[PDB]
Amino acid sequence: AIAPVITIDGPSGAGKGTLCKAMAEALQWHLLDSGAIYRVLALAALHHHVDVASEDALVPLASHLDVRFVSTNGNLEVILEGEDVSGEIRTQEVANAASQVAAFPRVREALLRRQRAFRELPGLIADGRDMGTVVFPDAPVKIFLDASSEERAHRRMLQLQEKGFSVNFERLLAEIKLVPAADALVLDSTTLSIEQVIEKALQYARQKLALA
Repeated sequence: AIAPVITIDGPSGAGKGTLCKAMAEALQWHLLDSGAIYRVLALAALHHHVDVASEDALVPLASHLDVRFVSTNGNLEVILEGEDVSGEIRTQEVANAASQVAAFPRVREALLRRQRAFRELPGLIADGRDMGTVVFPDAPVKIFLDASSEERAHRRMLQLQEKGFSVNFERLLAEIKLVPAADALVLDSTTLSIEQVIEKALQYARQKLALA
């Protein structure tokens, strides 16, 4: 501890990514995207020819993972060993290798330690599913972002469109149809606009970490 950490947990498509980036840029703090972490490990393995099925080989790789996340104008750059790999990480191939890598207990443990090492001054914004419950249970500010099925389905639709696939909203609404920390601030992405969620998250963080 010592360096402040703001955790953002919630289901897929709730807007965590957007909130996380906006907060990291507003406060100019470090950023950690746990969801992308496994894909980056998987890509490093493929790049270095580390056997995706060998737990023993994957652990050292995970423990020394050279990754950093940078957000500019809401655009996320994933720098693995000096090069931006944001595009590579979005492929199904990497997504599949990420599932293989994530299956091993010792690999998940090593990645747990590696994620905790992102906590440095002036601060860290971290988003995922268990950031405030498992990774940083002592985080001074914890936020749980919830959203309606429609909001989540719409966000998913736009995310796929980007990869080139345009899919029926009704189909996705069906496709989509995680415990908040006891000390988390609960924010609903559907009662408030995303701009309002960011405002309210920043105000809460300020009352807890600064102001006066």
